[PDB]
Amino acid sequence: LVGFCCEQTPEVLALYYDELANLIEKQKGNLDLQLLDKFGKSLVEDFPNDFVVDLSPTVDGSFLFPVKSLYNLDEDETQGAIAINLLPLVSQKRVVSPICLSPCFRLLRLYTGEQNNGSLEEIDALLGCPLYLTDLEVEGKLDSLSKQEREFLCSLLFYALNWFREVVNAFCQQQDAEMKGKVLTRLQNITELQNVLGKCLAATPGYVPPPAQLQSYRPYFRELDLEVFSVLHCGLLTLGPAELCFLLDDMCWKLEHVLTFSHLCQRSPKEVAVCVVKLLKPLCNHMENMHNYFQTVIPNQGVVDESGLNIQEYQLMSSCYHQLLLAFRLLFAWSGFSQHENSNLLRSALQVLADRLKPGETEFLPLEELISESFQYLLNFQASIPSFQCAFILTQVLMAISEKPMTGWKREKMASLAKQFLCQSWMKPKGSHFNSALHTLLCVYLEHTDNILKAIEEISSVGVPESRQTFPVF
Repeated sequence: LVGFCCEQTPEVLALYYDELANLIEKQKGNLDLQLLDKFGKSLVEDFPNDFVVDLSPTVDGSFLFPVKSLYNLDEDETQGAIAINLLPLVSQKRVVSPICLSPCFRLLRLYTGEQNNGSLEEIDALLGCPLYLTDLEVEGKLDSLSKQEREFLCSLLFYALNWFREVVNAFCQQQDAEMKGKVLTRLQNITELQNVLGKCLAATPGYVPPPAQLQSYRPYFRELDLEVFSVLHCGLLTLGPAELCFLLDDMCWKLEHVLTFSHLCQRSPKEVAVCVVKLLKPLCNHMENMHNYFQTVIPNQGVVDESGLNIQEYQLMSSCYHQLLLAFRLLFAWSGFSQHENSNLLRSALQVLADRLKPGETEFLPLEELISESFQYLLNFQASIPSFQCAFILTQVLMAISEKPMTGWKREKMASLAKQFLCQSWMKPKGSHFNSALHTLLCVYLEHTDNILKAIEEISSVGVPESRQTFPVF
C-alpha cells in the first residue's frame, strides 16, 4: 500500500523501520522470529548497504568536510568490518542519513537481538567500529561553513548524536565487560560529541534535524532507554564528573515527566518506578556518598580554590548533587506515591535505607523507623551541598521521607535543617531563581519551628542587620 511512500518520502521509510522497532521490541517474546520474515530479514543486507561503509583508509568525494575516523574509536582489530560512516553511510549525499541510522539502527537492534534470542553479538562490532563522521577536532575551525559547510557539518553532528545515543541504547544492555567498558567508552564519546556539537550549534542558530543546547538536542534526539540506567548506576567506572551529570539528566527528565519520550514511559508508573527508584537506587545511592566525601567531605574546592575541581570539576560535583536532588524531590516521593501499590512498593522502596545511613538500617517494621532512618543520614548530608538550589532539595527530600505528620526528631530535625540552610552561604560556586528556593525554605523553617510568633522576633533581629535583595521573599 504505502511502501511506495517510503520511496516517495524516506520519512515514512524510517518511520516504518521505527514503528517496526515499536512493534518488534514491545511484545519482545511473543511476536515470533519464525514470523520474522516480512521486515524480518528484509534489511540485513539492506542494513549493511544502508550505512556500513568500507573500512579502508581513503575518503574520496566532495563536501565541506574531509572525511576521517573523527571519533572513530575503532577499538577492535585490523580486519576492517567497520567504518559505517555518516559521511558515506548516508550523507556524503542529498539525504539518507536522517532516517534509519536512528530508525533502522533500532531496527537492527531489535532484529539482531531477539532474532537469535538475546545473542546480540551479531550487530556487535558495528559499535566497536568507528562511525567516522567528518573531522571534529576544530569546531569553528571553518567559521564560514555556509550553513551546509558548517550547518551540514552540524546536521552531521546531530546524526552522530542520534547515532551515539542509539548506539549506547543498544550496547548498554549486555556487558561482556569490554563490550561493556566499550559502551562506557561510547557514553564518554557521546559526552564529548554533545559538547562539541552544542558548540557548533551555538555557532549559527536553526539546526533541528528531526529524525527522532539544553532541549534542542533533548526532544529532537534519541531514546533514553531505561536500559541506560543499567549502565550508569552500575558502580561508577571513573563514569565521569560529566558523563554522570550529563548522561544522567536523561534519568532526570524521565522522573520529572513519567513518574510525577514515548519509548520509556510506554510502560506505566508502578510498571516503571520499580526500576527508576528501587532497583537502580543503591547504585545511584553509592554515587551520592562519593559526591559528598569529595564534594564536601574533604571538599577540597571549598576553601582551596583549585579551579579545575572548581570550574571544571566544580559544576561536576554540582550536577551530581543537584541531579541527585531531583532523584528525591521528583523521584523520592511523588504525587502518586501515597497509594495502595505505590505505598507497598515504597515500603519496599526506601526500605533499602540500610545504606541511606550506616549499616543495619533495614531491621525494622516501623515506617516511621525508616522515615527517621533516612532522616538519620539525611540531614547528615546537610553539611556538604554547593548551593541553595542544591540544598533546598533536602527540605523537599526529607519532607518526602516523612509528611504524614511532624514528629519528635522530625519537627526537631526539620527545624535544624531549615535554620542551618537559612544561616549558611549563597557563596558563588546571587538569585532571581533562588527566590523560589527562598520561598520554599522560609515556609519550610516557619512551619517546623515550634514558637511561631517568635520567628518574627528573629526577623526583628534580621532587620536589625539591614539578603537585602531578597527582602521581598522574606
